[PDB]
Amino acid sequence: ASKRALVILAKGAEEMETVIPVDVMRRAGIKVTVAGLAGKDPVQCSRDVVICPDASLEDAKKEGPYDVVVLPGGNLGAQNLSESAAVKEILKEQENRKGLIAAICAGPTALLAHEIGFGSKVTTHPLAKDKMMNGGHYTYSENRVEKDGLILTSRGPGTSFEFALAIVEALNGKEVAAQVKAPLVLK
Amino acid sequence: ASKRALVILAKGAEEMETVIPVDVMRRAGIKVTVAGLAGKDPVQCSRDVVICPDASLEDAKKEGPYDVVVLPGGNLGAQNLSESAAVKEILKEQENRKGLIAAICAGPTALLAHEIGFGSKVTTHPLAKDKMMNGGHYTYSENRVEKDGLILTSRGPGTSFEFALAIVEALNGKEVAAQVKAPLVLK
Repeated sequence: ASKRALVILAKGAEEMETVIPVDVMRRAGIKVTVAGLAGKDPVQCSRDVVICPDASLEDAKKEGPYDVVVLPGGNLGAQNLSESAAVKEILKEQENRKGLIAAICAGPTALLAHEIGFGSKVTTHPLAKDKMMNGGHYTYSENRVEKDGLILTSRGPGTSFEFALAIVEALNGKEVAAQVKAPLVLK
Repeated sequence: ASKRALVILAKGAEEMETVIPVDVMRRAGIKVTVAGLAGKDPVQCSRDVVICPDASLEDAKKEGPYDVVVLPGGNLGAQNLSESAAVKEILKEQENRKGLIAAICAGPTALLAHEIGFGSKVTTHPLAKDKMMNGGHYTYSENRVEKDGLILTSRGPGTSFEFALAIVEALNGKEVAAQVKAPLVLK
């Protein structure tokens, strides 16, 4: 059976960091579920791009464990993610059952909020280092993509492809990653 | 003053090639109008991402002149763009009034279908080279981004950022582009 991914779409999420991973993972054969933090209602992202979720986070949660939970960036989205109890549940479960967690840009701040992965060496969008380090609950990295255990973090929109390909590699392997990266015409 | 952009979103369009340009241009202060080809209804992109257009193409055609018309890629999306008599008119007139036209990946083939910018130097996804060069109506280019006057083309998803920033530069000068590229954490 195909690998499964859960992308939590919160109003104000950076649409590039949302779409790039969804697209790339789906190219990898991963079955992605774009869940709206507030029902299946269309979601307005950081730059007013409107995306319709496949389902609601409520109905999505009911779909057992996923091989990866993806947290998009975007300040407003990162706040909404950080203030959701339903999101803490998902992250607690994913962490306890040893499932991968991926967050990019401002997304990792949603981890500090729900106290997910303390001690983990992570990275974020440069303009969120101090906040992510607010408490000394992590070790900071400057790497475009950072994978420490089941905590995968990235820097921003311009690292979304690397971020997404890092996820594909972790779930489906390096062969599947290279194949998905072929037609993309990257660096 | 504030430049305006027309992004024609059609069923099957590559969502990364659609979102990256829209997001980047807006970050650059450009007024972007994502207009749906078939209408005002949400459109299913190549990898099943669902995007809600800002308006139908019909209504957008009324919204004043656009400094740049952007054609996202994606097989089906491009195909739908190429078979659209409405898209033809829009392109012909943008060209005539010396307005910038931008197409990426398979998007360039729409220019061919509508005989737009014949004789120009262009690039496309490697897999659409022969198709684009059938009839020798253009000079092909290997560059990740090719700007031949008012005709700007690009290769694929992985060149979406350069493609977008090139548009921003073409409309707001290399100054604004520099400011927009800065927070993206690109290569």
